[PDB]
Amino acid sequence: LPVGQWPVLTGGAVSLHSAGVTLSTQFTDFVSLNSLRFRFRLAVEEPHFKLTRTRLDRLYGLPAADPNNGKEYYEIAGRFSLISLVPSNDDYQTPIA
Amino acid sequence: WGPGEINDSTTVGPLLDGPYQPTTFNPPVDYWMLLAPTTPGVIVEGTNNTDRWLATILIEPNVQSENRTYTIFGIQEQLTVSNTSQDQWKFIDVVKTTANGSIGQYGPLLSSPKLYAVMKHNEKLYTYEGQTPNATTAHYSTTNYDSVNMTAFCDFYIIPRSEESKCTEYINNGLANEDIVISKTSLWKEMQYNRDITIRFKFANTIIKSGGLGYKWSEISFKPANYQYTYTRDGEEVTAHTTCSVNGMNDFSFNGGYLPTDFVVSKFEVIKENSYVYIDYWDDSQAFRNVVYVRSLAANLNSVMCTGGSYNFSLPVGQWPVLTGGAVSLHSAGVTLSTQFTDFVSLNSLRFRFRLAVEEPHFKLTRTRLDRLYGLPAADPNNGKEYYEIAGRFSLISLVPSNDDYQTPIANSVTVRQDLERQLGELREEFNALSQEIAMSQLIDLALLPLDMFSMFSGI
Amino acid sequence: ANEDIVISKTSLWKEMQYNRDITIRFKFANTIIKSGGLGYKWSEISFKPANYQYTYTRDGEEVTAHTTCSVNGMNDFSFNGGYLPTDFVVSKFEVIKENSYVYIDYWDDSQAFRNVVYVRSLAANLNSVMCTGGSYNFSLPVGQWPVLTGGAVSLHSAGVTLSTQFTDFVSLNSLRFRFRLAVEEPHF
Amino acid sequence: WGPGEINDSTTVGPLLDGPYQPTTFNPPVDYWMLLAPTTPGVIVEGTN
Repeated sequence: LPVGQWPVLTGGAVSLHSAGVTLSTQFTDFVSLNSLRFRFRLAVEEPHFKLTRTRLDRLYGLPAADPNNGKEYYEIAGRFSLISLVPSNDDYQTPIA
Repeated sequence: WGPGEINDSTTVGPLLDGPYQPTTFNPPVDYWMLLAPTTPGVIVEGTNNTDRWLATILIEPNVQSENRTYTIFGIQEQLTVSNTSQDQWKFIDVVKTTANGSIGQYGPLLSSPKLYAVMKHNEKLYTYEGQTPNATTAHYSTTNYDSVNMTAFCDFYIIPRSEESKCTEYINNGLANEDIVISKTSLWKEMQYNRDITIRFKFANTIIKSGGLGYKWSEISFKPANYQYTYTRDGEEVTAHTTCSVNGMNDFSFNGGYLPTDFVVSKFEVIKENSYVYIDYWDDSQAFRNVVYVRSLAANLNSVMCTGGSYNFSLPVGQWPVLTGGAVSLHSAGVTLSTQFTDFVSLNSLRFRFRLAVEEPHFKLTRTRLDRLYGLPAADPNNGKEYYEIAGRFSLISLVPSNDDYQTPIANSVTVRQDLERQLGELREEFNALSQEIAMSQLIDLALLPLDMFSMFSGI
Repeated sequence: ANEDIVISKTSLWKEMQYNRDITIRFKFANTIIKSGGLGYKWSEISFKPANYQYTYTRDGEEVTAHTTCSVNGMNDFSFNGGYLPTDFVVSKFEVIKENSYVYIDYWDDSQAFRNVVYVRSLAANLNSVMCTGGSYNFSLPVGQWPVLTGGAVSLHSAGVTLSTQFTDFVSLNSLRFRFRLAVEEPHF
Repeated sequence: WGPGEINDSTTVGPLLDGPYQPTTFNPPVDYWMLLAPTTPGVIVEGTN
């Protein structure tokens, strides 16, 4: 703040969980992409948000303060299963794209 | 927030000296001795006693050729009396090597304000010669140059060599009814806090000397002293920018004489119960930050014996006196929170009052005429020692603004989890069990009836 | 030590502005403390906290402010035609200068001045009115007295201070109206 | 309301007013002249 003590927007905790998937179409700086769309639901997590020197405590969710939290990224390690069709005039000569 | 306003005057006349009652002196190093000529005649007799027997003699204008009796060194001698003007006074400089040596007349010296300076630099005596405003410092140079003792008959001023320019000037010319809701209401609540505060305070002074020979001292005064210290508040060192002063002190005056060889203390400080020590911390701590709109405060502290030491004084002639004995004591007293307003904001000033009670011994000053002196000195309140330390508790009862639990989503809560649906197996067993009480006739009747989607679920 | 205790439960407050204009006026008074001499040797010349009680129609509302004025912050001077009891000796004379600070204390039973406990904000629109030096004539054991002439001063906002003295459960209520005083010609 | 306890100093003036250098000064009426001599010889001459 231009004067006085600065507030702290501290905390922030959530969890992302899997609830299905479909297909979508992202965009590249130059091209289109056959992109996959993973849709996720949320869950609150114990460590509260606190709004210091100010009138709110006992909040849960994700604030927009620093969602990167210095964490250069977040990761989800899992498996994905695709049953795809491919056009062949016979039982061989299978394409690759 | 931050140290508030403690109004203070300025040191008055730190380098200014004035008339000196006639006493035997010499031009002090880098200090012109201005004169106050009173009557026509020998004004100043500055003798080297070896080769310089100067006798500067005042001469009235309109007289340019006479033979007059001049009292030089106590002897009446017939001297040629003249002027180089009909409006200015001539100062014929009579130089001799004895009490009646060769009367050497020097000049001319025409000064309308009749002011001149005497000094001696680089083993050479500076004597003004010529007519004002162009009195050039001619040089008298004889063995033992800087040994001119001037026996005085007029009043003498001391002016530094650097202020010689001013000397030249003195040589040249002389000296409605509305109220409307702003914000909707808000809930507040009252809470008291407890803080075992430590107090480590070394109080600083502004010892400053006025003119003379270091013997004159303008303002030997304390000041708002700032430090920063670390106090294990709750076992937790909170840092405090510390500011200190005292107000209400008894302002006295010391006077040993009017010459440049006896004390002239412009304003000395003596303490009684007319004063309070005013003190403040500048920490940044939640319970502190709640100082806003306090209900009350209790500075429950232990009394402290505060004693001071002495100052050592710059005396180019002989040593300087010293203080002996004396004490005062401090007691935590009524807290005073002042709220300064800058156009949208309030500067904090938590002026803390400590009452002072003087106590034995007496503050005895060697080589003095005044008896029964009290009060800690501005000379050396710390004796070179360290800050006074006090461990005492403090109560902080205040009306905090704090929304306890409300004004929040009534669904906002850490979500308890689901209930795990009853497993297949016991489900199988229990449905197999229910087969017992089945009637037949009713079963066939029901089985003839056709149900439907709506008639599937609208019975549970 | 390390303990925190709540005293009272829920309670209500609301924010209120007041934009109300009130005239002010001033005279003063000087403590002429002589020394042990004839009178020419002036020990000290200070100000006596000037206390009156004035009463003013505030939009058809006559309210009496008990007024106490004081001055803190100043540059001091001294003058000495000598240090003997017949030529004039001023060991100290305060000369009003730009660094001069003034405290004004209003005492009002008025609901407004009643209302003022926990100030959220407080400002005062205070113009610079032309006040020059007086014409005081001195009192001496022999002969005549000097005379004062000239020296003007204008008024400037130096802030406002609310102050609470918690000696005990008794709450001494002082409000200090701070004033800077810039200097303008004529010369004094 | 009424107590304003800010007087940043207390003012005291002398009455004995310290020593003097020798000058032809008489005791004013109700102003004693105390003679502190530091040299032998004549101290006071009442001249009329």
